[PDB]
Amino acid sequence: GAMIESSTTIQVISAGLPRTGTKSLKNALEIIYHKPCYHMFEIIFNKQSDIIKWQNLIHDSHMTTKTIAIYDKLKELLDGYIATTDLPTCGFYKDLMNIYPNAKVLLTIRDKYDWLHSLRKVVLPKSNDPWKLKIEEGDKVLGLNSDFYKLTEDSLKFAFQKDDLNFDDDQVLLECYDEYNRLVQETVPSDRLLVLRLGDGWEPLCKFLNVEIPNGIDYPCVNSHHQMTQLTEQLIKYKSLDAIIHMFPDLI
Ligand SMILES: Nc1ncnc2c1ncn2[C@@H]1O[C@H](COP(=O)(O)O)[C@@H](OP(=O)(O)O)[C@H]1O
Ligand SMILES: O=[N+]([O-])c1cc(N[C@@H]2CCN(Cc3ccccc3)C2)ccc1CO
Repeated sequence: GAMIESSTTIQVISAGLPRTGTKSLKNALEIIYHKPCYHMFEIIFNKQSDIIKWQNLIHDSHMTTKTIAIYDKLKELLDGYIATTDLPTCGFYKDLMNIYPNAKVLLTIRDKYDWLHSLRKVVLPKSNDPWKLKIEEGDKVLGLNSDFYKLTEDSLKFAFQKDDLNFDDDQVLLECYDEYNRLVQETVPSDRLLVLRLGDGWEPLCKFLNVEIPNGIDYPCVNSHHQMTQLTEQLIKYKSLDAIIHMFPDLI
C-alpha cells in the first residue's frame, strides 16, 4: 500500500484488562504506527513520574465543568501517544472515546481462568503466596514502591466500578472480569469496537484500522507469566535492570 502521514494522536483505545495480550498489542500498534502506545510498562520503564498523576485523576474520577479539568489532564498524560492499552487507562475507555471521537476501540479477551492464573502470577498474587515477596523484591530494583501498587489496585477498582475489592478473592475477580468485558461490549457501538482473542494475530486488527499487514513481521507474543517470572528472578539476582535488559529484548 501507499505510505500516508498519520496524525500523532490517540487512534486506538484498547479496553482490554491486564493479562489479555496488552503488551503484544502495544508492540503491534507501535509496529503499525511508528509512534508510542501507552501501557503500564510505559509507566514502569519510562514515566514513573506519571504514577501520581494517574492516582490524582482516579481520585477525582467520580465527578460539566469538573469533567473539563479531568479530560484536559487525560489528554496531557497521553500527549504524543497513538494508542492506549492496559491499566491505568483501560477503565477510562468511555472518557477516552469522548476526548478522541475519531479513535477506534479494541477489547482483548481470553479464557477467564487462564486470565486469573496469569494475573495471580504477575500482577496480584494472593497475600499468603510466597511468590509475592519475590515480586516485591524485584520491583524495588526498579524503584517501584507502595504507590505503584496503590495505582494498580485503584485503577482496577476504577475499571471494575467498585469502592473496594477483596483482592484475595478469586470469585470476586472472576465476576468482575466477566462483568467488565460484558459491559464494554454493551457500551461501545459495534461499528467502533473490535474484540480480539489471543491468537487472532494481525489480520482482523489491520482490517479494522485500514492498514496493511506489516511485511515480514510476525504478530508479537511477549509478556508470558513464565517470562515475567524470569524477569523478577533476574532482577533479584543481578540487582539492576541495566545488567539484564539485553536479555529481554521485545518485552522491555
Ligand atoms: N500472540 C500471543 N499469542 C498467545 N498468547 C499471548 C500472545 N501475546 C501475549 N499472550 C499472552 O497474554 C498474556 C500477557 O498479557 P498482558 O501483556 O496483557 O499482560 C500472557 O499470558 P500468560 O501469562 O498466560 O502466558 C501471554 O502469554
Ligand atoms: O497494574 N497492572 O495491571 C500491572 C501491574 C504490574 N505490577 C507487577 C507486580 C510485580 N511486578 C512484576 C513486573 C512486571 C513487569 C515489569 C517489571 C516487574 C510488577 C505489572 C503489570 C501490570 C499490567 O501490565
